[PDB]
Amino acid sequence: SQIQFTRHASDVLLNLNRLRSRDILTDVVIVVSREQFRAHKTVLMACSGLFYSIFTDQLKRNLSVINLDPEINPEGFNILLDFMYTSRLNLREGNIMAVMATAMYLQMEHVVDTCRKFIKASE
Amino acid sequence: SQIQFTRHASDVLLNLNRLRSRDILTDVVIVVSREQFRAHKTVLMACSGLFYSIFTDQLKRNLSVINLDPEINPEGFNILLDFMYTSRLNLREGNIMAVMATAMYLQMEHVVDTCRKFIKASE
Ligand SMILES: O=C(Cn1ccc2c(=O)[nH]c(NCCc3ccccc3)nc21)Nc1ccncc1Cl
Ligand SMILES: O=C(Cn1ccc2c(=O)[nH]c(NCCc3ccccc3)nc21)Nc1ccncc1Cl
Repeated sequence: SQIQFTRHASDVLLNLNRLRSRDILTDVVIVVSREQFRAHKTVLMACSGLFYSIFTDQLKRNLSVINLDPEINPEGFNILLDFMYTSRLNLREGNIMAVMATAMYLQMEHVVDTCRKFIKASE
Repeated sequence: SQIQFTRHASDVLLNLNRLRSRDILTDVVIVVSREQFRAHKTVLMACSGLFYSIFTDQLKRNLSVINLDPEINPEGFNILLDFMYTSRLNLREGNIMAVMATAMYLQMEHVVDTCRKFIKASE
């Protein structure tokens, strides 16, 4: 009865990334050391147990700024934020440990497991 | 270099639909005759030329209520809103003309073309 549009979810995500790139309807700034990253809380909640847990709570739902642990790796966060908006995870030898540790902190279980498989499949 | 997560966009969209179902971070009511439908403007902009054109404009970006033409078919709209959040288009003989006319009004070109192919593939 239904008609499956196989590229619709990917097209939506690309358009959501275009809106982020233009600061259209962005509602939060994530501060990570000296970095600031704007985003849509909806996308953060959709991709991260940590963000889901923060914004589902009525007490913190309307926060416009989130300060992460100053010890959180800014390149690791940037890689994971790009992943959330693209479905593409840039894992490399130079960044794997930073990305895996950041994904554990953001409670991105499927990404952590993928980093594990990565470590296992690499030297 | 990148690692493609083939189900990430679909998982994001499902989670965005869960947020809609719970009225979490919904920011607009679409009024269609005697019906009210809550949604995320980001998702409306991602799926519809009409909503994109309305909310990209700074003048209308912060509108919390949109009244559609009272002549817009509420079942047609409901079908298309469900499609936006699911990638699944419930086309049937009893609704095809209402959905196609509503998709033209919402400027959902790929959905209109799919309705055309539907008409062509049916008696
Ligand atoms: O699933 C996610 C985000 N998301 C992505 C990856 C991932 C993860 O690895 N762990 C968790 N743990 C929190 C799970 C939880 C707790 C309480 C109730 C329901 C779900 N969450 C993760 N978001 C979501 C869930 C349900 N409705 C709406 C949304 Cl936006
Ligand atoms: O593409 C869409 C929505 N969307 C879905 C289907 C569909 C359609 O069939 N026609 C149009 N016409 C408006 C096209 C336009 C006009 C001016 C500038 C760019 C694009 N839009 C459609 N949204 C979008 C585009 C670019 N950045 C961000 C977003 Cl959210």
